[PDB]
Amino acid sequence: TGDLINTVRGPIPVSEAGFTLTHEHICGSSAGFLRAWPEFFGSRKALAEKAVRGLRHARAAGVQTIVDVSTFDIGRDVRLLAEVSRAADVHIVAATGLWFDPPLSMRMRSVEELTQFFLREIQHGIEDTGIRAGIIKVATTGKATPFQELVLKAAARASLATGVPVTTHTSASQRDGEQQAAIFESEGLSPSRVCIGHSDDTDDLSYLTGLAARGYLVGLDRMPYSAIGLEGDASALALFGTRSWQTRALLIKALIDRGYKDRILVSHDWLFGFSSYVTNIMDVMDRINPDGMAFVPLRVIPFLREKGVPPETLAGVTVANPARFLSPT
Ligand SMILES: CCOP(=O)(O)OCC
Ligand SMILES: [Co+2]
Ligand SMILES: [Fe+2]
Repeated sequence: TGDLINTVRGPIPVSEAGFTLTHEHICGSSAGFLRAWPEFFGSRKALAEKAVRGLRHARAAGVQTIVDVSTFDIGRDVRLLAEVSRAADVHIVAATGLWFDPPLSMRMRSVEELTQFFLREIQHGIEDTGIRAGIIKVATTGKATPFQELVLKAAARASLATGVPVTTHTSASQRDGEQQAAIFESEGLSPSRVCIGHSDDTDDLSYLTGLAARGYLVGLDRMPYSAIGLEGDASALALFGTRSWQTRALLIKALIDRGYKDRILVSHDWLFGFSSYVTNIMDVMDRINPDGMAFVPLRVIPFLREKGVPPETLAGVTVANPARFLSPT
């Protein structure tokens, strides 16, 4: 009791986050896009109503908090998050940092200047809203570009100044987490402040337990992603992959059986609109997983319990681990 985390409706006690999905999106977009072209999504209103329905579904399934890891360059719209959060009655933590689509006004910046940007969003507020970020989001897709190295150092420095954790996009098959960890540690950032994300996109347990052993959180955060049955759709296939959700969920069990229950975070990487990909991708997605952000509580948790993972363990994963991660430290 007494430890606080920032949400888009203001500060909440850590102990009130409850069942928390630590890597999700309301809308996967680009900076300025929802302002310039809202009809792409039907309308902003159609978008918000879809999002509220989704989050109410997740809520009815026991989800109390999502961490929306949309950065600036994912076109994060913190006013939109606040509105859907209020209407659905689900807590949303917003993000600072940069994903892998930074425009030139960011790409030209120094590590110092990025640190000041990330600190602004955490300590002052995003835009003119006063809504403060409660997590820093970074990305690589393979070996870090030169600019990506600065982003990761700036994320570490902002995290050390504020205690707010860092979470990452990886290309899991290329084992990005190992270079991310090296860079974070060169800045003196504690591995317990760091989640290495999209780690369920691989079945390489040597890679995963190696990170877990060093104290990193391992984000198994793309649960409902499977393109099985969708072989004739090259865009669906490249994005969702050819492994089933049961295969992804088996990784959670594998890490628990190897003693790493406290190093796991689970999520969907779901969204309610998606302009940064092919047109109509959202129809394909909703067909594959009509449960949205309830898929984890409805399908994954009972699959684990039936594999014999104890209720306490499953609570520790979905409640205690996010609370410990999000708590400024
Ligand atoms: C907004 C899209 O972000 P991502 O987590 O990189 O991938 C979503 C499939
Ligand atoms: Co990602
Ligand atoms: Fe994501």
